[PDB]
Amino acid sequence: MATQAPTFTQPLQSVVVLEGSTATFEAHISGFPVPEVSWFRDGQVKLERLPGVQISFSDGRAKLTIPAVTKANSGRYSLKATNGSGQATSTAELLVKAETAPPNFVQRLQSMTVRQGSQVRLQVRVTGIPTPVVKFYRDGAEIQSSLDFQISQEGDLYSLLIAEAYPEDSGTYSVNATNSVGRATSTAELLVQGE
Repeated sequence: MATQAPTFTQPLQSVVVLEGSTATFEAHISGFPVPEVSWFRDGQVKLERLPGVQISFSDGRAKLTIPAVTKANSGRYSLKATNGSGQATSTAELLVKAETAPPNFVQRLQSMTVRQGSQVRLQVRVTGIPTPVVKFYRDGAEIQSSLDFQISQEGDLYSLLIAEAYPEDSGTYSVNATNSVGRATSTAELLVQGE
């Protein structure tokens, strides 16, 4: 209701972002009348002139997102909010790193002896940048995920859940994790006893 120069309630913060991911910047702006906002890269380059960006603004929340980020997106990013009483600027740097790491089993496949009808969970925890591809095998054959053999991922934790184990399920289970910079394999034996 009373006039007041623009200000950033939440400013931009510099961030390091992994190659290929989506970088996002968000700010909260106040001011009356409602400030007009413009995004810039490297000082003088109007951001809406560069391809592959999404800029939105509503109710004093300004958001810039850059999907599929690459090293060419690194630079200094600025948000300018302006009305008749003044003009405010928030600036942050975006640095895009590769940061590659080959696949690593922080939790290895674990050998197990269970009884028939038991439910058995075969878990690994796998790190890696780019995120590795994780596949489960029994005796060298890839396991197709089904309701009885259910492969799932939660974070870096990958689980094969055998709904009810029978002797026919015994064998050497293995997990392969591969990304663009390395490979890793964990093997284990599963034995399920009969009658």
